[PDB]
Amino acid sequence: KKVVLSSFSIIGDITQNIAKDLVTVTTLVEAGNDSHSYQVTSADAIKIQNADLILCNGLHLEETYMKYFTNLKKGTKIITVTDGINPIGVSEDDSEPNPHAWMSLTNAMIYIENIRKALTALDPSNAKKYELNAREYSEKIRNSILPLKTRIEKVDPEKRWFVTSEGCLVYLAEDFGFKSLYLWPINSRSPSMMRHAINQMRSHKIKFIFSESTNSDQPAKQVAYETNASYGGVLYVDSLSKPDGPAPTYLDLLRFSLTKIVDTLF
Repeated sequence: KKVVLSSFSIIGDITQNIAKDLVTVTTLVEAGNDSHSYQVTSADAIKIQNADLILCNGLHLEETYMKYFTNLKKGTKIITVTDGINPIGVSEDDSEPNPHAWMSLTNAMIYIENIRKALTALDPSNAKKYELNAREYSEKIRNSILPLKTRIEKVDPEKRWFVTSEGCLVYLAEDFGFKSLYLWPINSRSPSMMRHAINQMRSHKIKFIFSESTNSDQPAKQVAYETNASYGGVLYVDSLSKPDGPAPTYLDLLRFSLTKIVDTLF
């Protein structure tokens, strides 16, 4: 049985849905851990050796631990599952890519398709199954998320702002035609951006700001006060929740966070 290692929780869940136990899917950065300076353990090095295929996000999400993906099993490739996705930079201009591409309905289809392509190249005798599984999963995602999008699109163009703590929704904003405001581009803080956000909020009379599940709510709350906006609560973007939590799968993560956003905009 072939082994496929996913760099983190969201990618392993996607892969599990496409492969459905035709391969053994593993995860390096498990739910509740962040990729920025994640400590690759000894046990993780075994996962790395056992991999026949390794699936990364790219967009520099894995930058601090890519160096552990060496001395690999002969023939094991590293696939970046965000191929074909036009990156969004972390600056205002030439800058580092924002990694949060999976927070998008369109992109979910690209992750899935890239992962299907690679599983099929790895294990061609099961091609017909990956193809079926991938279509079903895509439909499944679309069915759960399109109604949320449809409702989001009923907002008038002046009132469409995704304000967060981390710049986690820049791709959703582009996918759905919103603009995104936030405090810092990636978890790991500056006063100028806080100042900028407060100004933009006031000018566009923005009513809500969110924090997220792997960061502090203190800044969002403080900015809510300073703008006379409301704190919108916690979104799930950077990691799947633990199994009792509200976002234990990729589909559930998309659904929970877009649901929370849409219920806040209405």
